[PDB]
Amino acid sequence: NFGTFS
Amino acid sequence: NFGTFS
Amino acid sequence: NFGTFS
Amino acid sequence: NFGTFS
Amino acid sequence: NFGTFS
Amino acid sequence: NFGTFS
Amino acid sequence: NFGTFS
Amino acid sequence: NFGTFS
Amino acid sequence: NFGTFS
Amino acid sequence: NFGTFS
Repeated sequence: NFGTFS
Repeated sequence: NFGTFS
Repeated sequence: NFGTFS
Repeated sequence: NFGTFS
Repeated sequence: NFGTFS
Repeated sequence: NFGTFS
Repeated sequence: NFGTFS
Repeated sequence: NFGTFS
Repeated sequence: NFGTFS
Repeated sequence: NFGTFS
């Protein structure tokens, strides 16, 4: 993942 | 994923 | 991962 | 990982 | 890891 | 911009 | 900008 | 900028 | 800037 | 800057 939010 | 929100 | 938030 | 937050 | 936070 | 290509 | 390409 | 390419 | 390429 | 390339 790159630049993800969880 | 790139630039995702969960 | 690069630049991710969890 | 590079530049990640957890 | 490089430049990571946990 | 977020997630754009130019 | 976040996650952009130019 | 965060996670950008130029 | 954080995690950028130029 | 943090974790940047130029």
